[PDB]
Amino acid sequence: NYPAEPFRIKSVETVSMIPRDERLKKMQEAGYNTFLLNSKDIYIDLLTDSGTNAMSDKQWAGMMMGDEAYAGSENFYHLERTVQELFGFKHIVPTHQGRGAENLLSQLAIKPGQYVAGNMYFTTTRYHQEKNGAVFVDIVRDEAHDAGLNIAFKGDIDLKKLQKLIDEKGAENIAYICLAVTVNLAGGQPVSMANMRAVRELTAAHGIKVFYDATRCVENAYFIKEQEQGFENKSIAEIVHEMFSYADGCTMSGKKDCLVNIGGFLCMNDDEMFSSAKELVVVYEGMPSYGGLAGRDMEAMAIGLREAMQYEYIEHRVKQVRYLGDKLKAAGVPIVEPVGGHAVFLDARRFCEHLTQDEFPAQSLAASIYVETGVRSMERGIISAGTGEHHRPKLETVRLTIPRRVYTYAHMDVVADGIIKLYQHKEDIRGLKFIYEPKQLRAFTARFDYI
Amino acid sequence: NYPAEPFRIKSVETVSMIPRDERLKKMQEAGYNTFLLNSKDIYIDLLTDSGTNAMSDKQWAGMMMGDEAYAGSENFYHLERTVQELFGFKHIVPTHQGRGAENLLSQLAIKPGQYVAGNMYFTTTRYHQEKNGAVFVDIVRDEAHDAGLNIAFKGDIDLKKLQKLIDEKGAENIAYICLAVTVNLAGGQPVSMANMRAVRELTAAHGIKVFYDATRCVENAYFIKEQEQGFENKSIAEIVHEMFSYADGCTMSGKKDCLVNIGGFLCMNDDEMFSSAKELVVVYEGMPSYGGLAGRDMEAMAIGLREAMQYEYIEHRVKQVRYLGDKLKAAGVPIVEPVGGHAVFLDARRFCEHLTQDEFPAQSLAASIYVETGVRSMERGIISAGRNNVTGEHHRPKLETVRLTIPRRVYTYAHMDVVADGIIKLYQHKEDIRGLKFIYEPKQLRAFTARFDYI
Amino acid sequence: NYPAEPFRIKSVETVSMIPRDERLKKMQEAGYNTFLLNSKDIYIDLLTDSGTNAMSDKQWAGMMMGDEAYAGSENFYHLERTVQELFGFKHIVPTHQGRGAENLLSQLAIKPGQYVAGNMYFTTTRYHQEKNGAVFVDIVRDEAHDAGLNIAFKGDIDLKKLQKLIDEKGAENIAYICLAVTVNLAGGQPVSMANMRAVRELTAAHGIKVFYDATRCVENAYFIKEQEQGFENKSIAEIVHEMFSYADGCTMSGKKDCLVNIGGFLCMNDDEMFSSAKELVVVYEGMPSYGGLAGRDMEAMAIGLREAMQYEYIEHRVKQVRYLGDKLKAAGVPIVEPVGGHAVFLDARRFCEHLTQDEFPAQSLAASIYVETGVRSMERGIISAGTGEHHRPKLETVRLTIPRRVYTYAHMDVVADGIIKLYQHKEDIRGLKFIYEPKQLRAFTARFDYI
Amino acid sequence: NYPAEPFRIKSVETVSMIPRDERLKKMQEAGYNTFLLNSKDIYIDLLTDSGTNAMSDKQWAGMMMGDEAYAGSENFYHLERTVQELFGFKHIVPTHQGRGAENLLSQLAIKPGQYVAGNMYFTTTRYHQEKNGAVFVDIVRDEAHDAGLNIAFKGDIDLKKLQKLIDEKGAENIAYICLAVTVNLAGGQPVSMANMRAVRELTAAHGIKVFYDATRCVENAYFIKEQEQGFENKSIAEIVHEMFSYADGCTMSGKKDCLVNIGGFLCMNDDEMFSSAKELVVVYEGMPSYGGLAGRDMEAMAIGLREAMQYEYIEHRVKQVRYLGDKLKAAGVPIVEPVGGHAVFLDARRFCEHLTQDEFPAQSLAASIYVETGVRSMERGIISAGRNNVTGEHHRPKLETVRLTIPRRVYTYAHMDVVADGIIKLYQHKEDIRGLKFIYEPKQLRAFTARFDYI
Ligand SMILES: CC1=C(O)/C(=C\N=C(/Cc2ccccc2)C(=O)O)C(COP(=O)(O)O)=CN1
Ligand SMILES: CC1=C(O)/C(=C\N=C(/Cc2ccccc2)C(=O)O)C(COP(=O)(O)O)=CN1
Ligand SMILES: Cc1ncc(COP(=O)(O)O)c(/C=N/[C@@H](Cc2ccccc2)C(=O)O)c1O
Ligand SMILES: Cc1ncc(COP(=O)(O)O)c(/C=N/[C@@H](Cc2ccccc2)C(=O)O)c1O
Ligand SMILES: [K+]
Ligand SMILES: [K+]
Ligand SMILES: [K+]
Ligand SMILES: [K+]
Repeated sequence: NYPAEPFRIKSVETVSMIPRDERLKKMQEAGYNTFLLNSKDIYIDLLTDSGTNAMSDKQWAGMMMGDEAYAGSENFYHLERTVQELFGFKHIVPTHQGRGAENLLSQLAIKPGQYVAGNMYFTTTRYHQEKNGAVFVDIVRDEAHDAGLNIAFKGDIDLKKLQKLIDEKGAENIAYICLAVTVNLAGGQPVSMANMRAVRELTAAHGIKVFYDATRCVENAYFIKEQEQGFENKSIAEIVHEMFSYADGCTMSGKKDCLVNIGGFLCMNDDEMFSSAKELVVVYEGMPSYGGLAGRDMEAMAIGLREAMQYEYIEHRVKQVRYLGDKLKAAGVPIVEPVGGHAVFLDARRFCEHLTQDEFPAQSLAASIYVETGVRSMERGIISAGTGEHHRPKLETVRLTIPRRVYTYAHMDVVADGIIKLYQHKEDIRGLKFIYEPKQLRAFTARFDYI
Repeated sequence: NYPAEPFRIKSVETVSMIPRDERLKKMQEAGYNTFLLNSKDIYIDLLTDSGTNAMSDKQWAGMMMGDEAYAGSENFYHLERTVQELFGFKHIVPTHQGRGAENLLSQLAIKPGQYVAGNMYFTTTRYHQEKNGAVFVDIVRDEAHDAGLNIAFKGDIDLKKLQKLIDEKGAENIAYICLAVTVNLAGGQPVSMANMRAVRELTAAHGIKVFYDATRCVENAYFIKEQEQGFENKSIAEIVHEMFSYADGCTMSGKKDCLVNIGGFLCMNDDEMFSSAKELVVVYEGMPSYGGLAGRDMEAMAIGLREAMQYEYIEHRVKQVRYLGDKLKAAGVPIVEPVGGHAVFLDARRFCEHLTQDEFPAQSLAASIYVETGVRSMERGIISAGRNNVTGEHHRPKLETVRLTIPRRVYTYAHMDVVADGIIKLYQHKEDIRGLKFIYEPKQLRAFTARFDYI
Repeated sequence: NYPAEPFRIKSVETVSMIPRDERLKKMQEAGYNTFLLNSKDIYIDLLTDSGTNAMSDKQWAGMMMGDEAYAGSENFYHLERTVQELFGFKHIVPTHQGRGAENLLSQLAIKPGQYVAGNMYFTTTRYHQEKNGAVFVDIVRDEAHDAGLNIAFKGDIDLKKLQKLIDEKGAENIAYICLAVTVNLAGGQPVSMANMRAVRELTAAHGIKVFYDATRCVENAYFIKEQEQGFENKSIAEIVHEMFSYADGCTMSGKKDCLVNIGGFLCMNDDEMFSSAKELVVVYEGMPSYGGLAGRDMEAMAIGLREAMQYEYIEHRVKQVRYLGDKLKAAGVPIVEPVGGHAVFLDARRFCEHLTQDEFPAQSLAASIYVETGVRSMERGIISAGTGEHHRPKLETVRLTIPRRVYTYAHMDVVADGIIKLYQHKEDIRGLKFIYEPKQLRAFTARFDYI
Repeated sequence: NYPAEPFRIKSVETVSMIPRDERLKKMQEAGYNTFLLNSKDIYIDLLTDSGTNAMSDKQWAGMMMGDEAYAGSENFYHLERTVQELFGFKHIVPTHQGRGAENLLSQLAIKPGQYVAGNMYFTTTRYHQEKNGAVFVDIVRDEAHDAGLNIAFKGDIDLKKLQKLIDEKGAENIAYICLAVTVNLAGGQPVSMANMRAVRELTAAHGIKVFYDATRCVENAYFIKEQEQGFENKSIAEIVHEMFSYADGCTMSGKKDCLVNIGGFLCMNDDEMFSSAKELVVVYEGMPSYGGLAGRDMEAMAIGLREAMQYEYIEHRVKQVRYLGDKLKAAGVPIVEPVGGHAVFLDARRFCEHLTQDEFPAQSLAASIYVETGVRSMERGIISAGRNNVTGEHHRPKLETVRLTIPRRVYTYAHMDVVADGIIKLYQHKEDIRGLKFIYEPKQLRAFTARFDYI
């Protein structure tokens, strides 16, 4: 059902609990953009699950044993040994976070004319691919773009779409396949092991490389153990190890499923690409022996990755998010289904049907959510999407992203009860109008006002 | 109505979570005594709320700023300034925990042969009083001894009983009145402000001193704000300050409402007694500048005491315990009422009516609770009562209970549901619970080391 | 010679560096009593080596793994296993510090008429002995009371004095022998292994118990390895284990050679006395599973005791103190000889020969030391000693007590150079006059003024 | 004259301290390359002063108060307020370390084909400049290239060389002047305030921007207070603020003079460039609210930067390095002069005159230094210079040196004596030092992974 936290609270973080009238003032000062809210003014911060996790006592013990040597740090040897043991890859290069590893991989495996195809995309990953002269091709199955379609493993790659790309464009013009686990843009949807095995079968026949975006791979591994038949007797670690056996490398953001506040790494099996990675990491991140991370942070990441393999931890992590989604779904609140491993996405298109998409319903829904409850959420609709056009995506959603081991079921009830009350008078949600807008990346800095 | 935690989780503590068949092995290795269980084998440890609290990020920041000087530590000045500000007492002496401060007070304010009267007693406090030649007299009102009587402020002192003591026994023969907030032995029951004022009024008329046992004074202050009329507009800090304005001093166990894992102190307003307190703390605890505590621990206690004054914290603290008690009461599980500020007491006599008290139902109920849920609780019945010194029979108490003591800021409502659901399932087939028989029994304090086996 | 610190600095403590004119004001506000100085106003705090030590990264890692359970804490099992391994005793009871263990032992092994004899005494130890109705008898050899006599192992017990006590008073009237390692009052002087072996031989023949005051036992073990023939091939741990094989138990203040800021314990081999110790620790310290200590503090003490067995640590610890004494002795400054393991004692009797003992030379020397350098020292002459008399001891000294791993050789040079300059114009040191004096323990609270 | 540490040791780091015969084994396993040594096998690690510093108790207290929010973290506001207060710049963007900020600045202020001129260069800074289509021009005064010339402020820019560049190359074709304080490649040599003012005067007349490489700016500020007339009455903070008043921005590696183990930031006054900086930091470092750093690390850097402004700290920092250099110079050991703010450079060409540069004397000297003392140092000569891209021969530099880089607040004078005494003993029989020959050599960056064997 909904198991209790498989841990005790070792230490707590003090938070401000300003009343509604105070929160309304803070939201007005922030231009009705949740990205501009001060952390000190937020009760429950569901903006992202990236780097906001709570570490364990064992991780903080490693923090006291930081070997800050520039080369040969014991923390690096611990992290290297851990990733090689759990992921199975031959070579590891630490980076300060995920997009640092993406910067490395995109410069190492992309020729300025090749194609990169994957199960949807992420902002930072696609930028570095296109920065290095690649053209992105989405080969996820079409069901992944249907927010309400409740089917299992929506992140699976359409093998027919991949076969079409290899035929129409040729394998020589395909840089690599970028398989993401889980698929963040589809709502945190998992990829099945049979899909990873089938993708590896087709790519290996044409000499195409496969690189994983593994930031939420542990959450993906739980869905395999829970819903894919034949993996019920397999541990999380066994599933994680089998997942990466169908890849030539991976980029990892430790800030997610490694249960840390900073850190990432790049993995690969090819010796020659590892040599070029060590030469390139020096100018962007640092030495291959620390890669832009303090020694204590490599230690915390090595310990956190091993803690993520505990079944009871990852079961509670996913089922806490599912509890929030189930409570909203039972009250009639429209959400993306099925609930992903790391967040619940409110479908602002259905939530705010009385508002047009030019009126920023997701942004206005996120602003109202904070004022009524003190809960911060991230707009993931047209504004995040960015001639002189608006650019309209199918998904006008508000993301309630759950940090790991930070909040309780009672905190989820505060989020649910407030959204449910807000939904009961959803007609009151007003539209927004732009005040100041940069280019490139406007979701972070734009300001709005009620219409 | 059961608020969410007024804080986030900064860091977590790893637990093993062994399955039921493994927990049965651990319980058998522990002789069916929860006191002999290893901490590493316990999912939810409700043995005590003493020193088991979770500290805040600000407290751990103070832990990094420990001034470990033997004298004149800045951490002591911060603790001294904090207690003088919040409690109002003139002089402070730190101790390593509560019973260290009780050892000092009992030697400073008791002449051999005098009487000490209080709203019931505690084990360590009464020992140091009687060790120094005092005779304890219970002056709590009779309603406190009714486990099922659900009334407010059961810890209040019966003013007539105190008046009777002053009349039958000379006031010169009364060492002091020991007012405890809350009253742990009655189930964590609070004392009203009107009672503390009346006690201060009566004792001041006869020159009698009043010293508070304030280990859970903050929980007591919340009950005043919630249930005593006239205090709804007053903050927790204002209530705490008014409480101690009716006392000449106090002994504090910081391990409770100061939100720390170690620490205590002794307070008083009398200059002459403070001089003797500084001379006596040297031989038992340490210098008056640290009193058996590391500097970082005085800092954490100074910060934690100020954090306890937050209304939202203490409201959630009390209502989390109340949530556990209400869920048990709604399922028909017999508990001591009303629910105290820090624990829920299962009535093991009614829970295990098919067992006699010679069969240790509370001890057997605690063992089954761990096996079914991984929750450790404390037996508070015949085993804890011990044996009589001369006749060598069982000290048979009216209360055969199992104490579910909640550490502060450590567990969630979901953890309380684990405790409730397991006890409720165990209660639905309570007839299966077997009795226990001694297989090893020490000479004194038997709850800690005794071993048992099923009958 | 004088080896470098066998460790690196992991973290530093910020200290105030007020000028001389500021320090003079602070000293006047403190009534010229170094005990009343604020820690924030002191550059180098040499008041005591008790609880002022710097812990290691491994100890602070254990601090993050505090098992704060009331019973069955893993930290207790670590501490118990460590002491049983290194000391060899069968039973251990943790206490909040040394005088807590002394309170326990004195109530368990003293009948209100028996004698307690030891190599000199300490204030807290002798109080609890006399509190429980014992009469103290000093059986240290007479050479220990000669501050200038530079001989080895001045802390040895005079076997003839012990034989005289057993004959004149009988073994039935002797509670136990209290052997202290090292002897703090004699200047931190060590006890030889042959002495501990000979004492055990004589006491066992008469059924007398031997209990060690082992607060500085590791420093004692180094002197055995350095100066007693036959122990040069033996490690510190082997020497420590052999030392306690000649004792029935011990009281330990972890605040000394366990490299912690709080903590102690009581050891013994007798099962029946251990049962009574567990009953008595409950009313004074706490449960036998934590004994008035947080779980993290038991962990830090278990780790610190194992770190103390490293030869390079304890060699540098002793030789840093010796460096201070050698630099003062080479300049003509009168000190207690030989230099002990934990402190250097300035002989204020020779330092201030132009002042009488009624003028508190040690107290006035300590006050002047702070004003000129910002160094705090402890007066250990007549004032510490306390009819209506003054009570005159042979030793009018000023103790420069060195915390472990806290200061460097450069800090010792600041102490030495300032004392040497002060000694060159020692005639300027003025006498003191009492302003306010309590009874029982007057060194802590008394105030003075210049004459 | 060599002051004592202006602080106490709060906590220590455990070291192994293996004997000489064991260290020889470790050095052979590392192919006689100090870069391949394990940190656990090193007594004194003088490889770099970057990110190896010891933090204070106040910094570790801030580490416990990490606000790990993705946006609007209080730690960012503290860092932003601190840099704006101490440096005077209008806008701040955090980065994970210095070369992250250099990556941003090079893409923001360089159009392809422009010139970048500075007082010598650094490896990472020059790479990002040339990666973005710039041509580097050295405008340091000629005295900086004389290793033995003991003069003050060798890092000053030759104003005539800058005037010549503006004349021969149009000012529109000059991206910016990159003024580094201190100059690491010249041995950590400082830049005078009069030079920074003259550079600002000349560049402002032609509309040219000036950006500082300020990683060791605090050490530079001490040299101004110590050796430049007119600044003896000014505090370190006042000097730092005046230095940056002659710049339009800066790139900072907090891993140096901010007393942290990770962190950096990018500063500027131009509003338009700051808008582009926030857009570019997202794809490389992270949000402008954390920029690739944990919240606790921004807090530690904010606290450490304020601690670096203490005169007594930075005086001891510089004079501890000077103590090592003076002890070597007094024994006849050849070093680069004057001693820089952060390291001492051994002249391995003179130290090992019996060896040719093809025999890697600096690499062989570093290996012997570790075997005799357990001290790791960095080879800074022919091996670090690498090979030419086309012809494939050795890049032969004038400086064949061994760098003894001192982390801040990590070691004592006794540790410096260990370094000096071992090098002095090694110098007394320097003829025994053998040459090295390649047994494994990578394709690029060979100092890190290459292996050697004795000839
Ligand atoms: C699937 C996947 C991710 O979700 C991911 C980061 N997610 C993020 C962080 C983010 C990044 C950009 C704008 C807003 C928020 C999330 O808020 O969801 C990265 C980058 O890793 P990094 O942030 O550690 O560099 C790679 N792949
Ligand atoms: C040999 C020996 C000791 O030296 C010792 C403490 N020394 C102390 C501490 C102290 C105690 C009383 C007055 C002043 C200073 C020292 O400053 O030198 C204790 C008590 O242990 P505790 O302080 O941990 O209770 C037992 N034996
Ligand atoms: C009202 C009151 N006053 C003083 C003290 C002593 O303070 P301290 O010395 O413990 O800090 C306590 C201790 N309460 C704990 C711990 C305990 C104590 C004895 C036996 C078992 C467990 C419990 O109630 O379980 C107390 O409740
Ligand atoms: C003046 C100056 N400006 C910028 C940076 C980059 O900053 P960051 O990215 O390192 O934080 C540095 C790095 N200095 C270190 C570390 C190092 C760097 C390259 C090779 C080996 C070692 C050293 O000098 O040894 C620097 O000195
Ligand atoms: K973070
Ligand atoms: K505790
Ligand atoms: K201390
Ligand atoms: K580092």
